[PDB]
Amino acid sequence: LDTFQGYNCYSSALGEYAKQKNIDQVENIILSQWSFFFDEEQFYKNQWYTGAADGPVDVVLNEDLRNFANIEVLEHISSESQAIDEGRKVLEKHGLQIVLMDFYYMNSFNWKSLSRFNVTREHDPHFAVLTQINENSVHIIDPYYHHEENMSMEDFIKSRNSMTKQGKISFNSYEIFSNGTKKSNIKELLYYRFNRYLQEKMFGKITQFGQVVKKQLDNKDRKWAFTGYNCLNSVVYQHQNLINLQKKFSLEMPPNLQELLDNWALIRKKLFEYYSRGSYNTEEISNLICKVASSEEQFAQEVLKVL
Ligand SMILES: *C(=O)c1ccc(O)cc1
Repeated sequence: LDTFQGYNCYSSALGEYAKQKNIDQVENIILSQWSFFFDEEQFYKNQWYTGAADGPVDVVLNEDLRNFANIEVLEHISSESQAIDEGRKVLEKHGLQIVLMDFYYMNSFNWKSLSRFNVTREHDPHFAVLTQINENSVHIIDPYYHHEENMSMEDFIKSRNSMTKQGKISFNSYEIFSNGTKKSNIKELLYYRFNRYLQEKMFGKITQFGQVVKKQLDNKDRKWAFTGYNCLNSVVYQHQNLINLQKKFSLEMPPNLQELLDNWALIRKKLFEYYSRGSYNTEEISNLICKVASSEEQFAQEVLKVL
């Protein structure tokens, strides 16, 4: 499909809703995001431990949407008995419902395409955009993976009432709401993000990620490398969104933005290879991560200087 990518599952869902219904401000606020996190506790619990944002809900993006656009993303919780009639009302009023779903039931990505035939099924929260309720099925978009599908009513209800690795889903839905949308200018969105990235030392979390990778040389369980590969797609997507913003709005950027994107892509390639090819190159991967930390810090300072 030609869906809004955003930079993560949550932002893809909000942006796809905003794109379809030409809701102002949402897309530009998502596409200007500049963030990195690292959670060492999540690393050792096999949760999505790095990349743009903790999840599944990007609470930082919710704050940016409130503060810049006066846009609230309201969490709704429902029950098995009420959830579908709630959906019918939402589809009549708004045409789309953003729902939290256990990815275990979504087909979305084909790992056999990348020669990974033994991908373990995992109970992991994800987002879908519900477009249609039938008597025994629903139609959903996964905008993050540019995928749409018909799901059985049984599988849809199961997926929305699942205990996952990152919490209990109870028919959670997300409403984009405003009392009165506020306008922002593209340089204002970027200055705020790049200053916050430096003030909160987000480049430091890249270095922390690097330091933990160095310490996995004897870890027989390489799942962390696969999890890391998936988590860092959000960073590649932010780099691509900033290049796109630069072209669209004729912005002055530091000259090494595509180089940095290429650096993150190589880290992702090396983690995927480490996961599956049995190599002993934790030090090589750690070194690349610790280098990109330094380049990203200098990049953020250069954005503030030249923008
Ligand atoms: C997004 O929420 C998401 C969740 C899980 C996988 O595997 C991929 C994407």
